[PDB]
Amino acid sequence: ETTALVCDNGSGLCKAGFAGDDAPRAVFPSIVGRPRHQGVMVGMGQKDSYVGDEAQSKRGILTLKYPIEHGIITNWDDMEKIWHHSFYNELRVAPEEHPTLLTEAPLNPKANREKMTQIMFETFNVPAMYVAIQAVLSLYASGRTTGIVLDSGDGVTHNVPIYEGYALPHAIMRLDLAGRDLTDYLMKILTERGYSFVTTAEREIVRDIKEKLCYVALDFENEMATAASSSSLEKSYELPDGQVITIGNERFCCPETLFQPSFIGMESAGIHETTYNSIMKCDIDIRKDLYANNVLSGGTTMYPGIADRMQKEITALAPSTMKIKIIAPPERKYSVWIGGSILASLSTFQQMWISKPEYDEAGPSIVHRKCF
Amino acid sequence: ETTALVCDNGSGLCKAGFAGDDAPRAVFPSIVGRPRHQGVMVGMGQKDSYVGDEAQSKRGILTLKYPIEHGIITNWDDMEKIWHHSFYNELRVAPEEHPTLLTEAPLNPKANREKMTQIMFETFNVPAMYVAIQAVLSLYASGRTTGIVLDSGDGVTHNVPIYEGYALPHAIMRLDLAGRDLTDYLMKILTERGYSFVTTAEREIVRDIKEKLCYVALDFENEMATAASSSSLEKSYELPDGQVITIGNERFCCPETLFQPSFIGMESAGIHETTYNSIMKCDIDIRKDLYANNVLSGGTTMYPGIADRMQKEITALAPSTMKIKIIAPPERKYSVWIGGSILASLSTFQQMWISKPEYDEAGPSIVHRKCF
Amino acid sequence: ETTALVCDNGSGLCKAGFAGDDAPRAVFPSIVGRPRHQGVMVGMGQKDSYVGDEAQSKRGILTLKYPIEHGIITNWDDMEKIWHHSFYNELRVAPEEHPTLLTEAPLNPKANREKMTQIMFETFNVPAMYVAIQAVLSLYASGRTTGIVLDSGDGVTHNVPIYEGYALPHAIMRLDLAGRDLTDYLMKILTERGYSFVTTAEREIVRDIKEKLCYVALDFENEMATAASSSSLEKSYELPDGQVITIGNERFCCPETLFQPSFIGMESAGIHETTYNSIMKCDIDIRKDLYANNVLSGGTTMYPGIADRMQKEITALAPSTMKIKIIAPPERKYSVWIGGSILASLSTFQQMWISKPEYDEAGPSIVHRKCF
Amino acid sequence: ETTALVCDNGSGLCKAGFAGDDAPRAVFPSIVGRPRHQGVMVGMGQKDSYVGDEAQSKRGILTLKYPIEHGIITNWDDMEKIWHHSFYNELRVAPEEHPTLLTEAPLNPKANREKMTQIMFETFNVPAMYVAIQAVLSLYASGRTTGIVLDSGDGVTHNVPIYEGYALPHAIMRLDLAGRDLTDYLMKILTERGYSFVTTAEREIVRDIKEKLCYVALDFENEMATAASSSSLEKSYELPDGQVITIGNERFCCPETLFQPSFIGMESAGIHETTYNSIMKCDIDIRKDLYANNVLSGGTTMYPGIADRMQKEITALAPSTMKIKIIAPPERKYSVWIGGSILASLSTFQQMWISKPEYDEAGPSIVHRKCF
Amino acid sequence: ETTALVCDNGSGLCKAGFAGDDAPRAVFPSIVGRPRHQGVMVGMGQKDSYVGDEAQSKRGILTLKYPIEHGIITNWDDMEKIWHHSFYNELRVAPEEHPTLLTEAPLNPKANREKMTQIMFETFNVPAMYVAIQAVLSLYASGRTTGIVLDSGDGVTHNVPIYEGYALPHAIMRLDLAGRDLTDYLMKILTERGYSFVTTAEREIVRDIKEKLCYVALDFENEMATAASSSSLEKSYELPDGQVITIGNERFCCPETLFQPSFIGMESAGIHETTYNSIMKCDIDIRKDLYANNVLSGGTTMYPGIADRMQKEITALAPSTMKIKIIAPPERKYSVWIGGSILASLSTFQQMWISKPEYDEAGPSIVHRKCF
Ligand SMILES: Nc1ncnc2c1ncn2[C@@H]1O[C@H](COP(=O)(O)OP(=O)(O)O)[C@@H](O)[C@H]1O
Ligand SMILES: Nc1ncnc2c1ncn2[C@@H]1O[C@H](COP(=O)(O)OP(=O)(O)O)[C@@H](O)[C@H]1O
Ligand SMILES: Nc1ncnc2c1ncn2[C@@H]1O[C@H](COP(=O)(O)OP(=O)(O)O)[C@@H](O)[C@H]1O
Ligand SMILES: Nc1ncnc2c1ncn2[C@@H]1O[C@H](COP(=O)(O)OP(=O)(O)O)[C@@H](O)[C@H]1O
Ligand SMILES: Nc1ncnc2c1ncn2[C@@H]1O[C@H](COP(=O)(O)OP(=O)(O)O)[C@@H](O)[C@H]1O
Ligand SMILES: [Mg+2]
Ligand SMILES: [Mg+2]
Ligand SMILES: [Mg+2]
Ligand SMILES: [Mg+2]
Ligand SMILES: [Mg+2]
Repeated sequence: ETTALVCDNGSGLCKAGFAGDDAPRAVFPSIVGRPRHQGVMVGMGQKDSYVGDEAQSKRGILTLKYPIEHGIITNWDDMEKIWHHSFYNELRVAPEEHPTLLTEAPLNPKANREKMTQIMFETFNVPAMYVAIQAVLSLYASGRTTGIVLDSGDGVTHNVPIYEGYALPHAIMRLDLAGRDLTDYLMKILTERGYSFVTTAEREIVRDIKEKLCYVALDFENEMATAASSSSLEKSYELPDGQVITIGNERFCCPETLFQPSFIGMESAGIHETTYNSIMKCDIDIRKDLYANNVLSGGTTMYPGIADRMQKEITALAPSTMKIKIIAPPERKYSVWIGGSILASLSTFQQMWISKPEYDEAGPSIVHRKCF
Repeated sequence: ETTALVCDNGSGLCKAGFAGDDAPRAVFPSIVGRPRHQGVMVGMGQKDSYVGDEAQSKRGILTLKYPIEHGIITNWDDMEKIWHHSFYNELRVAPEEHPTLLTEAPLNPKANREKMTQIMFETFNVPAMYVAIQAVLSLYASGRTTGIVLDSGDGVTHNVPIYEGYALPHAIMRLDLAGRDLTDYLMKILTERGYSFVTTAEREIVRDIKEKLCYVALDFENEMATAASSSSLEKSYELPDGQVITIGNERFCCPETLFQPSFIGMESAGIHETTYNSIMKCDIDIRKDLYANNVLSGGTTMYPGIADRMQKEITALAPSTMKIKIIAPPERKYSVWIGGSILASLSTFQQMWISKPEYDEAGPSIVHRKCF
Repeated sequence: ETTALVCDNGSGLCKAGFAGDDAPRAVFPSIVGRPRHQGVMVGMGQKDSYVGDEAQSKRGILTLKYPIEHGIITNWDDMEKIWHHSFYNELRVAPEEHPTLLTEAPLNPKANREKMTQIMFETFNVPAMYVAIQAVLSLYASGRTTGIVLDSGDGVTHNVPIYEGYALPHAIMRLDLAGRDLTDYLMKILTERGYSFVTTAEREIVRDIKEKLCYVALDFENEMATAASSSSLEKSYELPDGQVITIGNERFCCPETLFQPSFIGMESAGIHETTYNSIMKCDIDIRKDLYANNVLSGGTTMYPGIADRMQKEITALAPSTMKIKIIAPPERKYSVWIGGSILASLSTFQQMWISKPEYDEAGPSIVHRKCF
Repeated sequence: ETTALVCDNGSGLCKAGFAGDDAPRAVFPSIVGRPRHQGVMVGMGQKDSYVGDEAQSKRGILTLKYPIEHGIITNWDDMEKIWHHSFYNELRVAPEEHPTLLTEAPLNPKANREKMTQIMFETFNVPAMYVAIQAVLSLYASGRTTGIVLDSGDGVTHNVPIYEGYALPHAIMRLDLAGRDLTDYLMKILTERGYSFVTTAEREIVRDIKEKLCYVALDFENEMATAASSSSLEKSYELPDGQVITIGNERFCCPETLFQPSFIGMESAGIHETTYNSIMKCDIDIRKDLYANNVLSGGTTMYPGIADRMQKEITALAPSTMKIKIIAPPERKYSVWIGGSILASLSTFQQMWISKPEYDEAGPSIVHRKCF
Repeated sequence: ETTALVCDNGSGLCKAGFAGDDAPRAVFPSIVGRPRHQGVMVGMGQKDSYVGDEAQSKRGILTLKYPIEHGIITNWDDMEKIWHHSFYNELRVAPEEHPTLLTEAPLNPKANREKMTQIMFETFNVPAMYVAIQAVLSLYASGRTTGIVLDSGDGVTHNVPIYEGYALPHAIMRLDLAGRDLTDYLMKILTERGYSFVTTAEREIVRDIKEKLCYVALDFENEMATAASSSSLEKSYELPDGQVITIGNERFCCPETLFQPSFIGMESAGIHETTYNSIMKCDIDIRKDLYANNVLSGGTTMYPGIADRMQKEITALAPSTMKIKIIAPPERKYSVWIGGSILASLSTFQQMWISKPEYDEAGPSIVHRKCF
């Protein structure tokens, strides 16, 4: 009878809210900030740790740590702080009266999911819980039942093909290139113009620059020639202290790492080749149905040139008699949460919750037998 | 008073319909498909088994099984599924109000016919039923009363000679070489050009290739020399994913196994020698009447060179003073069903039905005393 | 008068040497490594491509490519580099004074053998050459004349039955599951414990882990229960940078894909069912003689549980009144080369060489008429 | 002075040996086996043709041909191979120092005997030779001088009456129904239980089944009722690959074709009616002497119910005042050879040999004037 | 034919000389001194700017400015003065007859290198010019071809890993903590004992104190407790005017900022953690070869405790099964110049010079395509 909770815990952003809603109620950056300097004023309240938007607002005197690195939770006390902020401070609910739906990247370690179940059942003891794959939730929110989902967030870029509600786990591809690596490459290539960003708050400044100014070029070499010829692609950004920086080719050399991973010294192929290799790893009779249903999800896929570029590259890779369609909804930054809210409100889902007596009987191993 | 049902249950295609019609109403492939992958999206309909055209439409995520192998039913639950799809889903009738005519290959095991009678009288309980030989039905649909019928389908190729309505059972020849063996041979010889087809859906793709592109050469050695000399016999086929394959001599090296079974390591003789041996096993005075009435039936005899080649080979085998005629009607793919509809509408056939009280009195053994 | 050369060119290892020897002189991995990073120091010799053990020794700065994939040569310049390293750098001989014996997998494309003939007669112009089937060479090295050979290497697992020196080509069954697929599956299941291997040098690291620590369980479910109960099956491996990884059930879940191909999403049956179906595809009177002479060959058949497991599975499949014997010699990793050395030293083989004038007269087609 | 040779050349077994012996030294099946598959292993001697027991031991890779079909030799090179195996390989003698006694069926073609004389005088040139009727040799081995011999072998069943050493050629009956037809009928009716035997080696397996398990029922309809009621007549046979088949009524349906030829679609009467018609075609005063001396010979008369059944059928046919006796010695499988050894050792037979000068003077026609 | 020039222009010292020499001919401080007071004595030679050792000798009446700050040139007229003093006053050569090799820190702005090329080709117009990375020159002077170079000078501390002459640019780390920051930290913490330094000449006095008296403690807490317990670590320095100062823990608290950057309010990690993170950012198989070849270079690495402390810290960070070696040659203060002299004297380097026609054709952008 009670309303479920959907808490998409990504590598860079936590999106929490209620099942059945259209948009997540709480979207906050998943950071924990701790003071690096010394406190000299007595009476003012300086907490030992700042979580979320409070860490971003006071980031000049804080060292910021991300508890999730490349989809895997590395700090567990910090993720306890993140979940405590998400439940009590933002959603303002008690977790013992609401089942909670959680998301997880494919090809993740089993200890991550087991400890997620253990913390969600013993610290904030929920009546029931479930772990879902983020790409299945993206396909749920897209409204279709077939397609290959390219989900690129802050730590993990993964391709999952699903045909008629059936997943093909041997064709699931995972690549550790996402928005944090693009941010770091922007820190590296911003020093070529003389702008130095070294601290963790400057990483957030560079991330804001990347979010507001970067774009994907349709042709990389023609854009390189155009940027070297004329200064028509240069844009100016105002720093928080007041300085104005100007960037030229770095607006499109930063997300080009998504298509040329060798820019950051990785042997892997681009996202278009990863998508094509995931399609040709499937059975032949479904491949056409995977060609016309390329679904984009995640915040890294929000550059304003990426759909046409992926369409052009996959059309160059696929045979010419096939129709290539890239499904890029405008709400695809939150599509994993929207699909989680769709799934948690279904009447056929209520018997697949992992309840507290099943966790008491089986221990933290029921999540490998009731979830994929 | 009620209309009878004719249900030709071949090894590869089930053709069902009403007595008195010209063409069968429901022609669907006799396969049962079961999901091999895992289902991850809930709410939409996932059945445990897909039967017929639905199994062909979703064959990329299914393992397809044929319930009938070489004319003998191996899976009986799958055969019940096939009959249930034929009666309720395709013909949309209740089997308890219609007598049913079924077909069977010659020299078949008795337990096959007994279990067919048992299921057709206890599961879909019909008022009456009958089992007929397919070659007699082919001769019924041809409009003649004498001739030798070469029926080649998906599992069984059989020659049956009938003179003036009198069958000669000692000259009936059965050879286990038909369209599935030709499909498997095409799958084997397609790997010489680098095309690999290993799954059960790829078997259906190769079967479509064989149906669309293969033909019987009039002279095998001259056609092999022509294919080795110039690329005028090469044809291109578009795969379901979009790739284009090209085949040369494999257009005629695949049905040549009908005339040279040693291509697939079989000691038996070709269909022309089987026909000649079945003719020469009969009485001498009828042999001339069997020479001018060679009736072709079944889907395997639909290659566009087989009548001239069969004519040439029998004319080489028979003495030169005899006229050799190959009767190849254009509707011979469905001629067994057409003859079943002709027989089931006859006024002299209505007293040869096996009724339900006779089955109750005699058990599943009346079919050996009322049917040939 | 001159000594012949035997060069087994498999998908993962090249084994070259002289005829009449007991062990191959040069066993090196068949890879070509090319530098991915940039060279900043001049003066030292930095070649454009590294072949063999030199590519393995410097693999941290190289992208490694296999020229042969699933028994089929895909890169021909790289294969020319492999053969040039085999002849001049390892064997240290001139190829124009020695005939060369080559091996090939069954059911291979004809263009592979034709281009092998063209390069072996026009680039390294040998006086004569021959292409042999690897399973025939394995039966030559076993010393027997009858038996079914399961040869599993790096790309191809094939069963070939030979009775009294007569092969049955219709019962030859080829399956594209071998040690590279097991290495990829070990990559996929090593991420469950948090170990990430993505690069091509990490493929060699995972392959060394598989070669050193994996084994075939006699009973998979009992070993699953034993590994889940106690940590007595866990083994530790030291990585090249000093980290120690620990693996438990992955020691026997990796070669279990040989018996359950559905672990990597393949519709095919296991190697035991492949062997049983190859035996039952033969004639009846030889089947008992194929039951007691199961010959194992190749490096993939070197797991220390595979003979007992294959014995148990085939004894479960075969009727109980036949004796099942699995012939697993300790030198079966090199048995194809040993059989090639036995064959090339035979006095009755010297008239079966494909000489250079026959190649000049017939062109790239004599290898289909003088070899099987 | 030299020892003569007796070589009974039946349609299914060649029995050769020396005159004056009690049992033939060499009994081997008269088949020629030729390899149907390809040879891949060079070094071992693979002969082009296998004759006799070597063809039976390696029959899984051979096509087997019988040189004699229905008493008449069709392949003469194969009979040269059979005689060369009989003289040099089995008897281990040279034919040029031994006269040879040969047997032939009654009512045979004259060119068969002429070519037998031509081959026995020009290829294996003997000092002398003779052709005798097999039934006269059976009467010689029985020790009597009067009686009617029913000789049924592998191709020909013939009744010959002889009274006081005087043959009656007008009452000699030849019927083309023997053990090969019974083997073919058993091969046909074994498919009713689902056992398929189509190759030539499977014909030998079915012949072994017929030899080991078949019997003649005293009453056919009572045995039908007994087999249909209870499974007390069912017997199990082990196939060479280990499968166990079970046969019921087919143990007595197969030799019932000897009494009801219409089971294989043949217009002729049974062996009992043939014997009665041969007796009634003779003079009346000898008929009683033919009633009490029915001599059985040949391997087809070795069923363990045939003497009582034949006695019952003739006693039903003959008048009740005549005594009916069926002489069935236990050595009647070899009785033709035993009678040939008795005849060739006689002192009064040495003047009836056809010598080489008589053959040179008269040409291939002396055998029609010196033999019956 | 003419001798090239090697001019290492560091942030605090300019080392110029000829190629092929073992030691640089001219080592002078890169400062420009301008008179802050007024001139009253006419006739005395008073220049407007003093460069090099003349600025150091008269620093009591001069304000000293460094043209290079943190590896980036800020004053270009002063840089021209430094180069003019380096060529005409110290080396006493004409730059138009000698090619010049220059050094630059990694991750530097492109405009710095472009203006370096422009001044090098238009003000002191050289026949040819090259710009090289200083860590590659340190590895050149070490005599090895693999290793990770930690170069710490006056403005920039950078780690560059090189394996077999191949650099890994994604693992190159740059940290803006060097000897000028340590001089400022000692300048700050010398006020705790009552010694006040505020001016630019007093900065040179503090730099001399740091060069002569500071050292790196192996254990910081134990040395702090030892200095607090007994005054055995105190040392006395004589000021230029005559006063004697005494320092205690400041001998090891000043270079401890190299290992604890938070002493100067910097969020970055120490040089040992920077070295470890640069090693683990490389590929796995080279990491061992980077562990045993830690090459120290630059004047900041000349403290007499830094090799053992770096060895201890990296051994604490690395896994315990590996050998850690710190290569600290005694000539590592000038190792960049020695490597530049080695590189410029190589015969394989003479085609990598950027000549004057290439600069005239391409403009000041050829230095990004011919240099790294
Ligand atoms: N407008 C934008 N353009 C490009 N990148 C964006 C934009 N908005 C967000 N991002 C990137 O998306 C990443 C997070 O996306 P999302 O998947 O929603 O969060 P998470 O990865 O934590 O689940 C951030 O690292 C950010 O850099
Ligand atoms: N046009 C065609 N050319 C060649 N083969 C065909 C053609 N149409 C059908 N076939 C073959 O006929 C086989 C089945 O024929 P049919 O006798 O109608 O069905 P069944 O054997 O099930 O009774 C199929 O295996 C198919 O490969
Ligand atoms: N001791 C071992 N245990 C298990 N697998 C092994 C072992 N040694 C080698 N292999 C596997 O054998 C494969 C190659 O074997 P082999 O057949 O000799 O080479 P190729 O396939 O090139 O002919 C490699 O992929 C390797 O993974
Ligand atoms: N014990 C037996 N029971 C039934 N049939 C037998 C038996 N022994 C031999 N036969 C049959 O007798 C036939 C040959 O008998 P025989 O006359 O000895 O040889 P041939 O006809 O060649 O002279 C064979 O086909 C065999 O099937
Ligand atoms: N013996 C020493 N002990 C400590 N620091 C030193 C020593 N010698 C030189 N330094 C420091 O090294 C810095 C410059 O070193 P170097 O790298 O040779 O010059 P640059 O940085 O200009 O290339 C100076 O700031 C100086 O303080
Ligand atoms: Mg996400
Ligand atoms: Mg049919
Ligand atoms: Mg191999
Ligand atoms: Mg006989
Ligand atoms: Mg320096």
